[PDB]
Amino acid sequence: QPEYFTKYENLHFHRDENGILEVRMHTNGSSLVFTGKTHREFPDAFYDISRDRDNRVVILTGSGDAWMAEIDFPSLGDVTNPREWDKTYWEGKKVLQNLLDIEVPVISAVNGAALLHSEYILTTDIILASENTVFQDMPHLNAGIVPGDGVHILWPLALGLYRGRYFLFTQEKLTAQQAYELNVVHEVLPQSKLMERAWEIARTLAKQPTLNLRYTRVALTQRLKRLVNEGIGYGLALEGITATDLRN
Amino acid sequence: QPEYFTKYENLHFHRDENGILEVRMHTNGSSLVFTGKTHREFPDAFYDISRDRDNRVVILTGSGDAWMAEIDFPSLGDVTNPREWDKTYWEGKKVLQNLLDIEVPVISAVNGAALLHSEYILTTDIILASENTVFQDMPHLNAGIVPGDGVHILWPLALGLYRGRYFLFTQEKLTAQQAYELNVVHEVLPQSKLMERAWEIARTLAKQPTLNLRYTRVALTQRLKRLVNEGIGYGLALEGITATDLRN
Amino acid sequence: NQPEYFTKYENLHFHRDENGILEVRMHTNGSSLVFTGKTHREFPDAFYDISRDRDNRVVILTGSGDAWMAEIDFPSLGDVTNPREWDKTYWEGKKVLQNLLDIEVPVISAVNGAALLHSEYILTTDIILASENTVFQDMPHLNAGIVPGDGVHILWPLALGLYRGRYFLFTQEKLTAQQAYELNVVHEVLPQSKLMERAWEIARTLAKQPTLNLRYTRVALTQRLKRLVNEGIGYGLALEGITATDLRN
Amino acid sequence: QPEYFTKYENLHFHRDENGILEVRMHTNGSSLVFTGKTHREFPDAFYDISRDRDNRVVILTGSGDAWMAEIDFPSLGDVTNPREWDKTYWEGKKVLQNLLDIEVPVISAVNGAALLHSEYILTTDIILASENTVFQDMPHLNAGIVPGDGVHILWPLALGLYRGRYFLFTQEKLTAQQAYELNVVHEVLPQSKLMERAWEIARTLAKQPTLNLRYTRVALTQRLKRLVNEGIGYGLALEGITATDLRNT
Amino acid sequence: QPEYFTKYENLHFHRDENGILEVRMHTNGSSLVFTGKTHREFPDAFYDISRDRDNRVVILTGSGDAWMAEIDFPSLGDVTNPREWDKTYWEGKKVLQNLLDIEVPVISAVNGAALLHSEYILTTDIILASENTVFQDMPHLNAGIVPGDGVHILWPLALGLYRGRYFLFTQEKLTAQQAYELNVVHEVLPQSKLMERAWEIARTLAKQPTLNLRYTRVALTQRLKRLVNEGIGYGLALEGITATDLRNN
Amino acid sequence: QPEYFTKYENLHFHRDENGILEVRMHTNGSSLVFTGKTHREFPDAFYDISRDRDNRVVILTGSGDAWMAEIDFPSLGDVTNPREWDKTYWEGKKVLQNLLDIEVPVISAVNGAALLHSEYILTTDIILASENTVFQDMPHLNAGIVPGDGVHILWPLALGLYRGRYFLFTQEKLTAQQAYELNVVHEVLPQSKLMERAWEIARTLAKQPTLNLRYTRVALTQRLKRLVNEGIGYGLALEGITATDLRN
Repeated sequence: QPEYFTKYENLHFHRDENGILEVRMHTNGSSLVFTGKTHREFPDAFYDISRDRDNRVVILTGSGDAWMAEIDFPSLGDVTNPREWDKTYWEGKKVLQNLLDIEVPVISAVNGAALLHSEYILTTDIILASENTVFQDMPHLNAGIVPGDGVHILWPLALGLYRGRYFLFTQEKLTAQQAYELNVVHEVLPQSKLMERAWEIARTLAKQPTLNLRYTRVALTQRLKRLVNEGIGYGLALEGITATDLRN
Repeated sequence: QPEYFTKYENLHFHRDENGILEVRMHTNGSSLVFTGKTHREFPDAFYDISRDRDNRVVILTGSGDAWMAEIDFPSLGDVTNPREWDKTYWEGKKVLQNLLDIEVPVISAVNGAALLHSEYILTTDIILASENTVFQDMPHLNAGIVPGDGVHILWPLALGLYRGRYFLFTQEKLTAQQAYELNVVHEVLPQSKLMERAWEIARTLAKQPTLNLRYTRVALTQRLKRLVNEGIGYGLALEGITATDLRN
Repeated sequence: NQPEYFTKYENLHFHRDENGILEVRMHTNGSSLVFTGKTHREFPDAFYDISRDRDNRVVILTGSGDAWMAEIDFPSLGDVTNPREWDKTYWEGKKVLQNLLDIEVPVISAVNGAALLHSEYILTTDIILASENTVFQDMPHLNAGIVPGDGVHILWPLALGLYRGRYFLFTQEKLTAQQAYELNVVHEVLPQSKLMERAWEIARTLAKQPTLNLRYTRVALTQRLKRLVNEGIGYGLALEGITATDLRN
Repeated sequence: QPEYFTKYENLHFHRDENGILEVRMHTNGSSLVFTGKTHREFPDAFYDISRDRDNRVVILTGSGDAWMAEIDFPSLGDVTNPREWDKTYWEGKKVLQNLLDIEVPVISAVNGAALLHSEYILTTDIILASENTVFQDMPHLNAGIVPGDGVHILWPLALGLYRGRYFLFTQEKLTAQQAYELNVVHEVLPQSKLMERAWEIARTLAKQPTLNLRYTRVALTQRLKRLVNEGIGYGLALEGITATDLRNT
Repeated sequence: QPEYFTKYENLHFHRDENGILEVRMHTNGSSLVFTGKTHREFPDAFYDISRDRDNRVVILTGSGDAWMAEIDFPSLGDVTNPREWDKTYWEGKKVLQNLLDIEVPVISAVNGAALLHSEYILTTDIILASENTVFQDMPHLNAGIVPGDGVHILWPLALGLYRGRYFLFTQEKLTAQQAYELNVVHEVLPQSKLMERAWEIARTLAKQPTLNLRYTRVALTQRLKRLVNEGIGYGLALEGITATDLRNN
Repeated sequence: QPEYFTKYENLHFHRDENGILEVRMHTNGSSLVFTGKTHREFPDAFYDISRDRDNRVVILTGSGDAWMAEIDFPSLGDVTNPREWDKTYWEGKKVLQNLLDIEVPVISAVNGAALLHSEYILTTDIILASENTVFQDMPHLNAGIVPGDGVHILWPLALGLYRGRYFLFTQEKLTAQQAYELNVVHEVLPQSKLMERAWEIARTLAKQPTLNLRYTRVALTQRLKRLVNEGIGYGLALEGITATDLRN
């Protein structure tokens, strides 16, 4: 297996003979605790995934009963210092750019609560969720800083520019069933069946010729990439200013 | 209180100690009758609201049991003369530019029928409607002129580019419940409870730091502003030509 | 008393009333359309001809029999694996959507049954009515192993959003008429026997508008749509062409 | 030879064995007098050129000592009537769309004064001008109507958004030499040598593979097409309102 | 005289019977010293100009021997506090939006050094400069903050995306003659002849019908407005972060 | 020094105490011969430069008397096979994205002929050229494939959409003085003075605060990045089809 499969302490990699790669986020085998380390390393991981032509379909998932519900806030660095925030800003632009530049279909298997960094899910092509899943933008309006890391672009795409703004301004929580009705989640599965269904869909896709998988992903992500590129830097800059203001 | 609070005969202003500003449209205390005067003055009122940093959350509403269901068509001026339409054209560009440029969250409390100028509602972040509310683009195809004052952009944004065109071309009426299922309306309230709920949401928002309220509004309106800019002048110029054509 | 182009296209029947309402019906020898290289080449010219004729005041686009478009003659498209032949399909694929969008009056789709290919045509139109037997799918691309790059890649994610739209295309999902109605793609669901009369009823109400209002309302309501199609159509069809070449491998 | 070679009373066509097509605008073999007829027909001619895959390089030129310096104003129809202007508007959008959608390199051989419709030249890839050539947007501000037919987009694209606005607002005239210094004209030739040089450049281009000629044209016009599409309708609608306003005062 | 003509202590207004309005920036009769006050008031002045339909052509100029060469930096407020910078940010978006939304042709008469806020000039249609004029983006790299107030968009639009970046990054100074060769300045005049020439060009323009003046300005600013919209907020936010960072220099 | 300084056999790196990084392209110490290897590795090198916050100003240059005048065309692989061209396509997208995402000012010191890959230069902020320099798009029309690797966007951006198309379609050569008059080259220097002047400009820049350097680069590249994104993939796909056609 490629060297990058063991380069990331918070990502487990497993790939089959069909080139189906499962990337699973974890903290010591448990549900991911998001950290400054993952904020820095995940952009490199997604770049590494995107470079490797042997990846023909990607499944992105978490561990345990949450997709991402925990954060080690201090580990992010002093966000109120613009010279530190700049690292977050640069990494925040790269993570979405590098995710979107994965050049094959990407299946999200959302294995439970997704209360931060749900923008990752909203780069993917097929979204499956376990019945216990809840979606929220929790951290931004908790901290008093702009939801400017891509949720501001992708949630109003997903829900429209009316419900999307309501969702973000009120920190609305959506159940898996609500997100399914809203066309964000495409299938709701029992916890015990989610991963098998992800792999089933992946095996069906993997029967396609490789260039077809790659160029269908390209065709279907052009508009998405343009919309992310329009707003991501500005959102993260605004967010930085609001983080600085926490010292006032 | 600022001078502009008493500058507009068709707008009542009330602001609390948290910077929550309720702007209520009225004609001598009744539901608004839209006029050439409001078409001319509203862009200035929205500019004034946007300039005043003491406004931290804005609630925009009407009076009585309709949000806007009446128009004084002669008071608009001779729309069939391009020299008079040009006033309407310039003001139609400015009203939406200035309304979008309010730099804090805007809550619509839609207190009944919104049969004209519903595009104002479609600039706002949180949309609440009383159970008696109905939405329609009434006047344009009644008059034989283009629905080109922003409804052509914002209704297809709200409903998508399929149902939105059907809605405009057939002058479809949507109930509050239909609009809620279409994600345009976020909460449906009894008439007697609507304003209380608007203020409840506003007070929660107002606990955010001021720069976060402002910059979250900025981040969440970038794409919306671009889309309105793209089409508003062209729509109003085409509408003017069809107004001239009423002479033929 | 009728334009020459009304009888120029062996796969399109034309009928226009005194109000300028033109019904354009796709067919193969009076049956449901079998899409061919011929229709791929000719339909862009037909749509241009429709758009040029100012006597068209509202257009109804429909199929024949119990399917809107559910059949294709693959060989008749030409040797798609040769880029010199695909380039014909490419140029015609750009023109067909540009020309269809540039029809300058409201267009009503009366979807009279299965739409399993070329549903992007429907997704240029303003009012979408479907008979209750209608199903929507992007059938042929992932069956052949080539990119869904002829406009479905732009318009289905526009219609369903960029999440369900991608699921729909990558899994070749089938949507029923009720599903599409709940998804805001179909605006009315009708029994088969009532579909065309409803299309004509809506058209007659529209045709009471002044002519410039019909034209300029269509223009105002299609600006953003035209920009979105122009952004992605050539790129999708070029990528599709490369996957067609790759079929030789 | 294709039928369309003899379809246009104001365009002479000839094509060599290399697929190099020269399209020459004329009025009875003399310099073109622009008319309502050319405004209506030129969009169809440019479409016809673009459809024909045997065209591998195009040279667009005029006749005699002017590229286009005359117009028959009455023949344009009653521009002050929005129902008549709408024809000009629709044709004004189509002519640039269809000209840009010629899918091979286009060489302008500007054979003298270009005082109206110079936007056609600003769709082309290689611009050659005779020493006698002058460029101007003459007619719009002489008539009191908006320069909204594409010159408002393409002249500021050619001269930048500063000199381009100065040029339009003041009806500036540029000699061939000035236009060369401004990078609009690429070579200035003696009158008697212009056409030979156009053909020389065309023959060098024609040695390229056909798909390379077509796809290089596509790659090099994507941005240009987006910019034209952004402003052409709006410009023409504003121009129409100013034409209506000529009935006022 | 409208009330707004005497509302702004740093702008003198004079309008003739043809609706030609000259707006002259000054500080108590001398060349303008830019302040927090002008930063806050100028967006309202430009809005007021744009609202008043009696303005048919506008001439924007400075006083004395400089267009704008001085700034009272302390009067800008504590730029290092994001709560204070936010006023500058909001006003910095409004000033260019409101200036571009003047709906008639705008002539710049650049009467000498333009070392700050030259982006105002780069919204205008016709740029005239006295022989003594120099252009520079002086203050941003002298302070150590981003040139994010519109110069980052408009200088690369004027000079192109290569020379425009060199000009900003190296704080290049351009003479009037250099700017003329670069197509930014359209006419270079002796100091004593500058204003007469601005008025001559304005009187010629004022002979046009009013709607033509307005809609030609609209047609010629659509792309310009989109480009400024794209980048102005982001530039000013970035500039704000670097202003906060001045505490750490 | 960072590990990446010695990771690229065709790039020499030197960085001073002010964070001025000189990146010099070479083949065994001589002028660069462009290869499939550099096509693959340069995107990673430019990513590595962009990630390293100790880089405060970058100077990009070549070796010897040419910036890039030679290409090992066969080392690019079988460009006529779409499965091999896809590597070139993916890498062609990444190299410009990654070069543009260098987040500090980039000075080109063009040390001679730039007959291929001159689009790299057209991402940079300050362009200095030795007097022997000539610019041309040599390889595309020599091979009969589309100039679709970014030159199709950036040369018309530099020279305008008229001269730019002339330049590409006729394989025009521009000398350093011609490029200077066309505003592409900003200073023309004798060969022996070129690098000293690059470093002089760099040292003046490096006195700025770091965030100002970074965010001035960001502000000045937003439009440029959007224009590259618009057309880079389409150009490389069209180029690929023309490469396949070389078999016909």
